[PDB]
Amino acid sequence: AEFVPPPECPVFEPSWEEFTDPLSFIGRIRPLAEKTGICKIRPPKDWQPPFACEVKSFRFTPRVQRLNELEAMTQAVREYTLQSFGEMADNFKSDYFNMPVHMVPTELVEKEFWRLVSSIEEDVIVEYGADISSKDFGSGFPVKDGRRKILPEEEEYALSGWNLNNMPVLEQSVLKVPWLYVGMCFSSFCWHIEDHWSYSINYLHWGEPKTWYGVPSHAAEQLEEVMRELAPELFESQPDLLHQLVTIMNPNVLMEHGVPVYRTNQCAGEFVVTFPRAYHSGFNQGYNFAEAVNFCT
Ligand SMILES: O=C(O)c1ccnc2cc([C@@H](OCCN3CCCCC3)c3ccccc3Cl)[nH]c12
Ligand SMILES: [Mn+2]
Repeated sequence: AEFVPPPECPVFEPSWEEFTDPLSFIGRIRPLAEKTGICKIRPPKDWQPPFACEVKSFRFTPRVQRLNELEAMTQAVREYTLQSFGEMADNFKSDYFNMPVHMVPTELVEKEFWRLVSSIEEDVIVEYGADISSKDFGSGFPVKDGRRKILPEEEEYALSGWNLNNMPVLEQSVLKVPWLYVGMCFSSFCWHIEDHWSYSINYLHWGEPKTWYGVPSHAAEQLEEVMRELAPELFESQPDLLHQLVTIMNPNVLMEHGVPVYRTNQCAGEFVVTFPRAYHSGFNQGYNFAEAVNFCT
């Protein structure tokens, strides 16, 4: 009955020498990490960027997420500040589990998330501050843009190769900016790959962990076949870009069908890299703040 956690994806803890450049580092770990689809990177302990969003004016209208909307086939929106969203998020989680938010084990949130996704008896609705452009209120990383103050001790982070604003994003051919995610408990993203099969890199600036699931690219077609077998018939014929709006699937279902799935809890201050055509999905353990961008090698 209970969710069975997938095996853990690789975690790398590069020394300062190895931490010199994301592209060089990712190229070096690729023989392992491309076989798990996702990996986690823990920066050296002394690498701690300051949070550089304009928190005063940070306002947003999160999207509403009904966990069991797909099983349902078988109000709208409030404006928040970062602060008021956090107060709502913590209240929701502590009320839901009847304990302080930081005392809820990550395995319990995970088990309850997947129970709720398939539950026809309990309708749980959460909110996700998803796809907030970093051009709106700024990146979470400091940038030498002249649109905000950079202290001297923050300049190294504005120039760091691991600053997501400094990733190479142009694709080579003869023929843009990071996105922000303000999470609460159970807010989620369903299974998808990136446009152009790009890499993506994801940084959790602060807050409670983000739980990830990843599938290596050599199993992409197997996952797509399981999806096509088990997706609602009304959605079976949809183009992939539209189907990926609603590709919610319990990782154990994929695993029972022979699809390799790995998991990780991304904690604050840690990066998650997804490799080309590595399907991934996840959910937030609680109030947090993430930044993500696609890049090409
Ligand atoms: O939330 C996270 O931390 C997270 C981590 C890794 N990848 C993703 C992908 C999403 C979202 O993409 C929405 C679609 N936009 C994508 C970027 C801008 C263009 C259109 C998404 C996809 C499915 C269902 C819900 C959500 Cl929010 N969130 C992710
Ligand atoms: Mn993604």
